Amino acid sequence: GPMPTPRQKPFQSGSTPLHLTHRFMVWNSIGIIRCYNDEQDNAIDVEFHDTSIHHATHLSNTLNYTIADLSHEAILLACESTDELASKLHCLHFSSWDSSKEWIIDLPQNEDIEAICLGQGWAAAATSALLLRLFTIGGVQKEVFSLAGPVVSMAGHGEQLFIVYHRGTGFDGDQCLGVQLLELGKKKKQILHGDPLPLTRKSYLAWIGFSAEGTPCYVDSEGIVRMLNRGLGNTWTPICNTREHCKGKSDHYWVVGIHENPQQLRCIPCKGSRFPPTLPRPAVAILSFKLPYCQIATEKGQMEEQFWRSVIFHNHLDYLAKNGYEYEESTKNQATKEQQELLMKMLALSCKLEREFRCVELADLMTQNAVNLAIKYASRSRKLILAQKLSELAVEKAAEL
Amino acid sequence: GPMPTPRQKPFQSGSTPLHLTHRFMVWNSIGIIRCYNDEQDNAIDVEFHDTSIHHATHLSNTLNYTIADLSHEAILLACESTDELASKLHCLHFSSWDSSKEWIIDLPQNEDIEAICLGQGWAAAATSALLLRLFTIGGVQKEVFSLAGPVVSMAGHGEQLFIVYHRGTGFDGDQCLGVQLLELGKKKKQILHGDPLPLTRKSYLAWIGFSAEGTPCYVDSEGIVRMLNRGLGNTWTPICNTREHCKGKSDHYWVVGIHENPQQLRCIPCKGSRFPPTLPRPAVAILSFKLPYCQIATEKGQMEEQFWRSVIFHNHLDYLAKNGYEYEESTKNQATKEQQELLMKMLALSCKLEREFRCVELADLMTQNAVNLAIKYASRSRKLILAQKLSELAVEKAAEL
Amino acid sequence: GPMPTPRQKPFQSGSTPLHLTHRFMVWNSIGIIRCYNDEQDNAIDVEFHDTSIHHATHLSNTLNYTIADLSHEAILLACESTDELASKLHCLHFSSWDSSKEWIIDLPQNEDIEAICLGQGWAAAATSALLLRLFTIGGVQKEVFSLAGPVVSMAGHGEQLFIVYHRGTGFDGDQCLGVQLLELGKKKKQILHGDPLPLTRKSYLAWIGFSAEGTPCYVDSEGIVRMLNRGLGNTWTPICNTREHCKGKSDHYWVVGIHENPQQLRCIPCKGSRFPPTLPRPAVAILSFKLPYCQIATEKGQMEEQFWRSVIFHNHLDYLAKNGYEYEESTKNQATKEQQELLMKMLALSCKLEREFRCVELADLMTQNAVNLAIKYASRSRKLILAQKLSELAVEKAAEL
Repeated sequence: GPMPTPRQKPFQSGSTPLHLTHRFMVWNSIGIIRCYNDEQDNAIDVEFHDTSIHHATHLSNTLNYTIADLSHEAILLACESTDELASKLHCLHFSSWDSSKEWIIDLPQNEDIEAICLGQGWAAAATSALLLRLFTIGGVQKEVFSLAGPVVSMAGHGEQLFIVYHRGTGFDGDQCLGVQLLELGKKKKQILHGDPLPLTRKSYLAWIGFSAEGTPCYVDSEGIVRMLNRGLGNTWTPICNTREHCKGKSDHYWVVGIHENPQQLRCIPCKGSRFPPTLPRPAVAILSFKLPYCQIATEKGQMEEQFWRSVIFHNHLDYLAKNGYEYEESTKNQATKEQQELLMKMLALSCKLEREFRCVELADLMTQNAVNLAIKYASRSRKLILAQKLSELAVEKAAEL
Repeated sequence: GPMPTPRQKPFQSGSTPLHLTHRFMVWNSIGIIRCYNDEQDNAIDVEFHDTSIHHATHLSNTLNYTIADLSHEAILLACESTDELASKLHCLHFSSWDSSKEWIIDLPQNEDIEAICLGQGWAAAATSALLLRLFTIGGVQKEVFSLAGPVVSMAGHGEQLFIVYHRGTGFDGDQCLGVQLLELGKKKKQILHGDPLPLTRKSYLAWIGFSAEGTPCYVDSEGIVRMLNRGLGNTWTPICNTREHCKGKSDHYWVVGIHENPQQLRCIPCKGSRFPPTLPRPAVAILSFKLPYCQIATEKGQMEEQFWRSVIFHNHLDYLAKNGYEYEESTKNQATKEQQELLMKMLALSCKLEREFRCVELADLMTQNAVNLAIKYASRSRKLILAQKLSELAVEKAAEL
Repeated sequence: GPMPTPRQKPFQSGSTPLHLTHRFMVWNSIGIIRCYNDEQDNAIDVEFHDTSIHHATHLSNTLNYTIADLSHEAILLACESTDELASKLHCLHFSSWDSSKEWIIDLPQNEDIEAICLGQGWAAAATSALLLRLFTIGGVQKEVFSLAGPVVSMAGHGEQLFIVYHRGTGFDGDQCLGVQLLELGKKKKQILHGDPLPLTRKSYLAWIGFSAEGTPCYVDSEGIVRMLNRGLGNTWTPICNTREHCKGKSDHYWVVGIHENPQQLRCIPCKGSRFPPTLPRPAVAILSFKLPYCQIATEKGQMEEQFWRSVIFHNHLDYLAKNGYEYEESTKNQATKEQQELLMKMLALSCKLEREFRCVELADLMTQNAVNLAIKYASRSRKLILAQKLSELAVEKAAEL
C-alpha cells in the first residue's frame, strides 16, 4: 500500500544546515548571525543590518550553540542536551536599561531545545518533550504548555507567537503539519489553535515568520509564499509562486524577510542548493509580489491582481488599529484611493464591455465616492439603466453608512 | 495489520459518475442539468422545475463540461485542464438584464478542477493546486486562499460556503475527512475551522448540500442523513437512516434535496445501485425524517423524538432572523405551540407514571404560561408537591428574567 | 520505517480491567462502585466515602453491567449489547424526591454503549454508532449528535461535558487523540471542538476528569498530569510528574481525583501494576502538584514555579465568577495576596541581583499599589534607576487604569 511520509526534522527559519563548516545561523531583517565551526574550533558573529541597533559583535562558541534568533531587543542562542550538560538557553539583552545584560537557563534532565524564537517583550522555546516554555527578555520563566505534536519551527512578532508542528502522519510523500498562533497580550488568546497547514503536493515546509508589519506568512519547498488573510476569516492566501522569478530549476531562493509595505520579498538567490553559498558574503535580492490569479496576461486580470494585492497588503493597518499600535492613516487613505481607482478602471472596462451587472458588482465592492464616480461613468455614453441601478446601490449603501 | 484507506475521488454535489453515456451533472431544487456525451458532441441540457425561473435550455460543445451547478440567478459549468487547454468555467446568468447571459473564464495552467458551487451573487471553485477560487456571478475574480487538502465536494447557499476535503490518512476503510465553512457577509467569518467530519464506520461521503432553508447537510454511503446543528454549538445531528424507509425495499434512496418547511427529504429510489440511470425519467420519492431516538415504540419516546425533531428544524428560523434575513413569525409561533403542547402531554404521561421528577424536568423546557397551566393541572389532580416544585421553578425563572 | 499503532479500546476513569473476577467499576471523589462475578453471586456494590450522602447499595448483576459512573445525584450503569438484548442504560437517581428513583432505557437494535458519564442534572452516553446521546438525570432524552471518531472516555462536571476520541491513526507508539469539550448550559457551546490532545511519546491516555473546582484534567500512561489553562487561551499545562514521586520508578500511581484549593492530587500507589488490586482495600495517597520549570531548586525557580502554580490553579475562580457560579471572595483575596507577597520577595531578590529590567518585567505582573512597595524597596539602598523605572511602570499602569 501507499507509504507513510517521513516527518521533516525541525529547523530554525532562515537558517542553514548545521554541518557546514561556515554557516548562516539565521538571516533576518534586524541583523545576520553567522558561525564558523570545524573539528577543533567554533565561533559566532552577529552582523547588524543597522549599526544604530548595536555594533557588530563576535563570540567564541564556548557552549556549542546550534540555534539562535534575533530581535532589536535581544539575541538568543541554544545548544544540545549533552550527557555532561542538558540543553541551555542563552541570551544577551543588548538593548537593556541595566548592565547585567547576559543570562542563561538550563533545561531539566534529558530535555533538549528543538526550536527558539523572539517577539517583543518575550522569548519562547520548544523542547524535545513536546513542551513549549515561554520566557521574558530578561529571563523570567513565563507560562508553559504542551504541544500536540513534535515542533517543526516557531517564530514571533510583537505579542504574536507562531508555532508549526506535525499534527499527524504524512502519506505518499506529502507532509502533515498543523499551526498554532498565540496572542501573548493583555488577554491571552489563541486565534489558531492547532489548525491544519496547507502545503503544495508532495512538498515540505521551508520558511516561516512574519512580515515586518506583523502579518504571519510561510513558504514551502515549492516556493509558494502564503500569508494570513486576516480579513477572510484568518485563512492562508498565496501571494507569490517564487519559481517564476527563477531562471529555472537551476535556482532557488532563501527568504531573508518580507515587507507588507513596501510590497517586497527579500531573499538570497541560490544555485543548485536550496540554501545559499556560505562564502563569500552573499548579496540580498529583492522581488515583487504577484498574487496567483487567472487570465493575468490580460489587463483586467492584471489589475484584479493589483486590487487584491493592495487590500491583502494593507490588512496590516486593520490589525494595527485593532491591537493598538501606532500607525498613520494616510497609508490606508492611499491604499483605498489606489484600489478604488483600479476598481473604477475595471468598472469602466466592464461598462465598455456591456457587462453592466459586473459593473454593479464592482460598485458593490466600491466605496460610496467611487460609486458616485461610477454613476458618472455610466452617464457617459448615456447608459441610463446602469446609472439608475448604480444610484440605487448608492442609496442602499447610504442606508447603512 | 492495519491498512491505509485510499482517498475517494471528488464528486460534484448531487451528481452521477462519468461511467454512463448520460449523466445528471447536478440536480438542485432549481432544476436538473444533464450531460450526454458521445463521439459526436457533449450535449448539456438544463431543465428548470419551474419554468418561471427560466425556460428549458440546451447547450452543446466539444468541450466536456464535467462539473455543473444551478441557482435561481444563474447556471454554472466547468471543464478540466487537458494536454492543450487549461481549465475553463462557464456560466449563464439568465436572470440578468445586461449582456451577461453568458460568461466564460479561464484558469491557469495545471489548474485542474474538482468541484464548483454558487452563492447569492457569488461563485466558487476548487483547484488541483489546492487553491479555492472565488468569483462574482457576473464574473469578477474575488479572493483566493489555500485549501488544507484535496477537496471531495463543495456546496453553497446565500452568503455562506460549505467545503469538505480529505483531512489526513484513513485506515481500515474509514476515510479521514475534514469540513470547512465560511460566511461572506458584511463581516467575513469562518464557522468551522477545518474540523473533522463524522461518518459511519467504513462509510464514504455520498452527498452534501444545504437544506432549502439554508443550513448544511450531508449523507454518507450508509444512508445516514446529518446536518450542522447550530442549536448545539455547531455539531452534527443525525436525522435519518434512509435505508430504513419502506423497509429498505430500494437498495438506495439517492438524495437530491432537503427541506424542513415542510419536513421533506427529496430522493430517488434506486434498485441495485447507489445512483439512478439518467433515463428513463426517475421519480422523486418524498420521505419524512425519523431521528434515532431510543425506545421509539413508546409514546414517551415518540413525544421526545417529535419534540427534538421539531426544535432542531425550527431553530433555523432564529438563525435566519439573527443573521439579518427575512423569516416567518407565524411558523415560529406554531413551532413554539407544538413544542409546549408536546412538553405538556408528556408531562401528563409522566404524572400518570408517578415520575414527578420528569414532570419538573419537562417544565424546565417550557415558558411561564405553560408552567402555570401545568401548575393548574397539578392543583386539579391534587399533586401538591409537583405544584410546589413547578411554582418554585416559576419563581426562579421570574427572578432571573 | 514507522508503523501504525493499535488505537486503544475505550475505558472509564477509575475503573480496573473487565477480565477480573472482582474489580472497581469507578473510583472518584464521590465513592466507589465494585462489581464481581463468582459462584456465590453476580452483583454490584456501591459505596460512598461520606456516608451522609447515601447508604451503601447492592444490585444483582443479572443484566451484566460493565460501565458505571457515580455522582452526588445518581448512579449510572450501562452494559454491552448481546444477541437477544440490546445495550441498555440504567440509572438510580437516589437523590430524587419521588419514589420512582429508578429508570431504564434500551438502545436501538445492535447499537452498543461504549462509554458513559454523569453531570449536574444530566447523563451522557457514547455508543458504537459514533453517536453521543444526552439524557436528563430523570431519563428524558435530550439532544443527540455524532462524534468525530471512536470515543476513548468521557467525563462531566456541572454544565461541562468532556469527551476524548480517536481523531486518526497514530504511528510509532503514539496515539492520535482529539478532545471535544461541550458546555450544556443556558447557551450551548464548544470550548474545544476537536482539538488535538497532547501526549508524551509512545504513551496512551490513562485517566480523564475534572478538578473538584471544575477544570478539565487528564493523565497519560507516563504519569504526566495536565490541566486546562483557561488563563492561557485554553491550552494544556502540565502540573505534575507522578513518576518522580514514586518509591521506585517501576511502580506508579493510579489517579482518582484532583483538587486545586488545597492543591492535592488524589491517587493510589500500585506495587508492580498499572492499577490497584480490589482487595485488600487501597489507601488514597496525596501528592503535591509541581510545575516542570527549570532551575527549580533555586530561589528564582521556587518562587516563579509557585507563582505560576498559584495563578493557573486560581483560574477556576475566574471561570466560576464569569459563568455566575457563587464563590467566596476570600479565595480571590488569598490568591492575590499570596501571589503579590511572593512576587515582592522575588522583586527583592532581583533587586539585590541588580537586574532592574528583570525587576520591571517581574513587576509588570503586579498591581501598582504593590509596585509602590517595590519602589520604596528600591529607594532603600539607593537603587535609583530601579526606583525610577518602577515608578514609570506604576505611572503607565495608572495611565491604563
